[PDB]
Amino acid sequence: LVAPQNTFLENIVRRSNDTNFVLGNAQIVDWPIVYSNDGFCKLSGYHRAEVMQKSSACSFMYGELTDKDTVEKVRQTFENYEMNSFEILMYKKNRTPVWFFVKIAPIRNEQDKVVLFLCTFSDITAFKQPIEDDSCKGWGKFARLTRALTSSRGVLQQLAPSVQKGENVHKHSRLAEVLQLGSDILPQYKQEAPKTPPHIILHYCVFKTTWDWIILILTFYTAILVPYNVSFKTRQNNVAWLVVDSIVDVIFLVDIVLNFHTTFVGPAGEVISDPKLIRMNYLKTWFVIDLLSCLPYDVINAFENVDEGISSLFSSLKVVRLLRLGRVARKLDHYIEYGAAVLVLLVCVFGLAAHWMACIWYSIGDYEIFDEDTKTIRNNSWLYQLALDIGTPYQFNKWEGGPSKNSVYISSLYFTMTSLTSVGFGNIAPSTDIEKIFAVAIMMIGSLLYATIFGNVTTIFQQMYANTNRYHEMLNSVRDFLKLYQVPKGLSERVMDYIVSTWSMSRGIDTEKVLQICPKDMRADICVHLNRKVFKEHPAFRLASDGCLRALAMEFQTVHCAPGDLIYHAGESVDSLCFVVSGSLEVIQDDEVVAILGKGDVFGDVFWKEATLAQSCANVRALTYCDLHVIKRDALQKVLEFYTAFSHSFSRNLILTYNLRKRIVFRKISDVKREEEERMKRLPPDHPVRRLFQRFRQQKE
Amino acid sequence: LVAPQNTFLENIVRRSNDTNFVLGNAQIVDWPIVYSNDGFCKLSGYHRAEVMQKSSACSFMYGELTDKDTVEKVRQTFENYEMNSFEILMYKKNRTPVWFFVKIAPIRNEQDKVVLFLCTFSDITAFKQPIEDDSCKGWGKFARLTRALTSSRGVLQQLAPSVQKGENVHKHSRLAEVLQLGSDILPQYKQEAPKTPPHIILHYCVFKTTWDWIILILTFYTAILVPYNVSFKTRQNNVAWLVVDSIVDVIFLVDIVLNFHTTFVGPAGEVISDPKLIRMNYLKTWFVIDLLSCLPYDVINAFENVDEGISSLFSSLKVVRLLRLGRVARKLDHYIEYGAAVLVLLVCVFGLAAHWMACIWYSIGDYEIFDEDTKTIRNNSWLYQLALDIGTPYQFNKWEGGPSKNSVYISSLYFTMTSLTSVGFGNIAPSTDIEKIFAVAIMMIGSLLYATIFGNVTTIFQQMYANTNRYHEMLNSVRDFLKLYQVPKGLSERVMDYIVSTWSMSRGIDTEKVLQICPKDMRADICVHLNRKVFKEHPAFRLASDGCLRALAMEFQTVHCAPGDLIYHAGESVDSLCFVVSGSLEVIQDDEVVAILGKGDVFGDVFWKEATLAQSCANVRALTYCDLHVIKRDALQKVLEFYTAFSHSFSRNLILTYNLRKRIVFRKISDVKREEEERMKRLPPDHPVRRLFQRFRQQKE
Repeated sequence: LVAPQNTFLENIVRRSNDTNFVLGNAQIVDWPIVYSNDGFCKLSGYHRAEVMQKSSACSFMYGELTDKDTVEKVRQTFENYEMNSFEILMYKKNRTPVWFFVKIAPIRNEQDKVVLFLCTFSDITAFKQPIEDDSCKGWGKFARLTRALTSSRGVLQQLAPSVQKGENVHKHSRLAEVLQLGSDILPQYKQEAPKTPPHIILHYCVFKTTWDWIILILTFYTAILVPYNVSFKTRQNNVAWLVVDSIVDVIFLVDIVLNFHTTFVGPAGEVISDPKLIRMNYLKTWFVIDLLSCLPYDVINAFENVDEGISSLFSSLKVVRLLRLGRVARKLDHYIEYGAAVLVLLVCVFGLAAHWMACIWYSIGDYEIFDEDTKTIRNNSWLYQLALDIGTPYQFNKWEGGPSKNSVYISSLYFTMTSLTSVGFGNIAPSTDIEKIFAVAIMMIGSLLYATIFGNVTTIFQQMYANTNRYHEMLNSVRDFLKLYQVPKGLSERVMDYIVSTWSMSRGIDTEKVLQICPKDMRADICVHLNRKVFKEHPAFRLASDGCLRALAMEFQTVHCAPGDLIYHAGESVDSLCFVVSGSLEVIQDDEVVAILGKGDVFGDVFWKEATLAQSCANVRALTYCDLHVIKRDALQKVLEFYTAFSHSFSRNLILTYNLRKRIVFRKISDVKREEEERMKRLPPDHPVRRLFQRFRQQKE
Repeated sequence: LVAPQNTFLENIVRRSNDTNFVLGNAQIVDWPIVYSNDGFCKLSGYHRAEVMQKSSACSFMYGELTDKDTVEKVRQTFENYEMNSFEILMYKKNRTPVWFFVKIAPIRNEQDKVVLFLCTFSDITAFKQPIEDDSCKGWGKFARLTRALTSSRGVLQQLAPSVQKGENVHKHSRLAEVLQLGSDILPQYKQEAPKTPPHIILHYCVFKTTWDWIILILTFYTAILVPYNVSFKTRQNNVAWLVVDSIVDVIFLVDIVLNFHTTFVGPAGEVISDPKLIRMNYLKTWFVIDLLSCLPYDVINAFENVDEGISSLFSSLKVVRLLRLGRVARKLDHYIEYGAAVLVLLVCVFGLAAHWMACIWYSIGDYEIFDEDTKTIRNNSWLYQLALDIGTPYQFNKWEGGPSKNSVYISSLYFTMTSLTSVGFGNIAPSTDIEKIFAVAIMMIGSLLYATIFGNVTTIFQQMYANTNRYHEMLNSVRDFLKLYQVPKGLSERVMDYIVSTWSMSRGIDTEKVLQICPKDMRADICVHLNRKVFKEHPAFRLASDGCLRALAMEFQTVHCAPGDLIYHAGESVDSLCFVVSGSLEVIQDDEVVAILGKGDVFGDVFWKEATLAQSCANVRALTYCDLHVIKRDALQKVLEFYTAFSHSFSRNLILTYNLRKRIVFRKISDVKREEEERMKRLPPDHPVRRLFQRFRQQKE
């Protein structure tokens, strides 16, 4: 976990080595000071807050003895961007003059430009011509001046009292640290990556990734071949296996050496790349184990024809080559997390265990069958029962070969395989004490490993089907509720269809939760992108600043309306401007069509001007699958009143397509025709309606 | 579950035994009264509220007959801290004089000091010289005085009327209870631990813990050896087993005895340590069972050579030694909770059941094989089939020994093992009716136990992988959302990287939930520790009291910002002071660097002075992995206005590094150079811009 980060301050403070620095801007008139340091504030007496936003020429610290020639030099060097180091008397808060040495070194940028200046400071007050302005005593002023040069008097020039005429080297010693700032100028105020130290290969590189698989394949091959070779009485009539063994040893030794020069993930951190402790970590962790596993003890003895005693006993222990599984033990944490890879690992270890146990079974049978000097055939042993069953039984003149190795290995593997899988055909079965003990052990191991496999498979299935079961349960609950509360089909069908359709599109994701997971800036940018369709299109938003745009994108809400669904029923309070972005809607007023809205149109009421709620005067109905972007009145009013400059143009530029509060008046053709027909066929006691007419006239007046 | 608690009040009220006491302070002038009692208030007529904060010399209760000599005695004893008991006439609310006896006994402290006084009270009005001030009648006053001495007239001195001249012992009887207060003075007002009663060993001690494992090992050994010994016709040719059996019996009897003197966890409480019922609990729970299991019935009969009839029948029942599993039945609740220990327990019980069933199988075979007086060999039995298969078949001259016990036991164990593991090689198989019935039983038991093992393994795997599956599901949901809503890669990469990185560091812990779980004081202290980095460092907080410090630590929030993430975009409302504690940030104004912030710097606006919101005038961008401590404006204003004294120094001491509301003005070198170049190359109808200039001048005026 590493990101491209600007390492300006860290590198500069590490490389300063008990010095002081002030950063200045390079592209502004008079070069305002952009940063100061604790050492600078301590030496000058000026606080960082009161020294910020000051000219980098340090004119704020000038006085009587400052030289116009020095002013010219600093100005010309600043305007020329050249490395230089001056010494000029400077003035602190109390105006008391003290000698001073300076050095200026601007730093470039990755885009081939100069952005930041850097002026360093040094004190030579105790090692220059003594100058005083107003002090109680000359020696007192000298002591005061000397008390400020602790950095110079320290280990930087601690050998000065022990020697004489050291001024010829004190300046060089002081400037040596300052000249190192070019090393910290290498990032050049840019997103410099964490470059690795030389002769170290990152462990997430392509080469390392493709090497790990080869090392795993080779360790698998050696784990398979070692017990077979050690137990099945195989001969060395085939030389090429020795050559392949030698190449295997070479590859493993090369990997062992390469494990020194490779970064590793630190348990107490994230990434460690320090060669002074990487090698120590590897050596203390696994180097001894891998080296002892990676040496062919018998190879040298066989090549040199050593004595058949202690040397042969040492050589015969090549079973120790099996512990090469340290590589797999290391690697298994890379892919142990996957649900579906643990099953493959378990199947592979099942097969490997089957091979090992079959090899042990042959070893037991071969140790058992003969009776050594007793010359008894021991017809009890399975290795004789199989020789009788399969054909070519034993005979003597020396004893015959009986079964061949090719069939013997397959038979042993079949027996171990049936024992592990717990099928148990039993045509080959243990018969003596040692075989029976081994049988008890093998049944126990097989039962446990089978339990592990079954557990893993059940976990995979359950974690696969949990989500579908949850969805089905929710649907069943909704159906049961709707059946219980006697809701008719005309609404039940719509509810079930809406639930099914919304699940089909939204899948198992919650937009609110996804938004809340991310931080604030990510939330802002995601919302701005989601409402880009309205923002870029509608002309009323073309004069929006970043802050108001984000504050509006936070509140804008997207609503999907299916055809047939009403949005604003007649008489409902209207409190939300809504921009149509897709599909089309219509407005119905007194069971008639009075306007039709399409893409890029907004309908509602002018909230910031009306400042009151009104009843909706017409119904709005969906026609096609539309997308709406509604915004509540309160949030819009708050944002608009916060951004007065934005409002002064928003009010002028936003014109509503249809205003819901206002309603139109009109007459019907059928109504006027009926009125004319009635008039074609055309009160003294009408006191109540006379009073009604008088009241209506008074109200209209 | 016991904690170090001060048992002052509980012990003193238990030991008072129907008396009264008033606690007084020992390190304050005039010794204000720190606590009173119901008995004291009832007898004196003064309420606790109106008697608190009064001199411990009881001068508030003095009157005419109080003696200056008694005042001198009480003062000198109080200043000398000495045990003493006086009697002096005291005055109640109605001023009526009544005789009184007092005793003062200060109590020390664990730090070798005196902190609390203790003055006891007693009434001797009815047993002293009668004194009256103003009463209706002498006998009436006598009755009134006698009516107040019920505590003395009770069982404390109930034998006084039955005897004469009892005043010589009444004082001793009254003082005996008061003198016991030294026992309650033992805690000395300190965190006294709940010391155990003598001759009782706590059951969570090291000795008990290390003894439990030994008793479990020995019960396992006896459970393994008992059925083998009882069934396999083993002989006593090896004496040492009898000695080991004797030592086993001694150890178990010692454990049985030791179970009397050991505290046990009470089901209806937490810890019970009362010896008068601990022994009863053990006896009613398991003592009879353990004692009957822990006696070698046959040992005494064998040693004494008892008759081979009823005594031998009694002795032959040593199978009853098997019920020693009561210890494991008790103990299994200690380690039943662990998920990974139930598997080991199940494997052990599997092995033990296998051994038991193999022993039963041998018993059945040996009972079956021979036909008793019929002399029939019964070639059907497995114990003859095995003797034919393995070699050395039976022969007669008496009948031959056939197979040896060493092979017979292994064969029986192998048969039971295959039956239980459900492998079923079948080279040894039941052949008669009894064997077939036992086979049906053994298959059923094996199937059920195998089911239990598989269930346990599946539960372990699922509970191991649930968390990883949940994390993967959440990541997949976020990826699916981002794919659905067409967000570009430039934002998708950042979102996915943020989620992965935040999970990597935070693991599966929610800071808000962890905070909410704990109580209020723990929450406050945890928050104070979490913000210690700012609190101890920033000088503006060096004058903070406990209440304001906690009220600020409750609202301070920690924010981790990755490099490249913006915090305050230009034009956004600024409402939060934020202290930088690690890394470094920069402020960008008009695409330029104007200030740089490091460790121990704060940027925002002076809320308590401005009392209004302002638009941010510059962008702030992260450079390195930084930690921010932001605080909202409302909470800070509320706390500051609550703590006026704290505010009067906070405003003076807090100086902002960069003020976002304030914005600096400047010119660019390129801009001024271009302006000069344009000027080097250098209106009557300009009425609109003349009007613009006039309006600008009017606005500036």
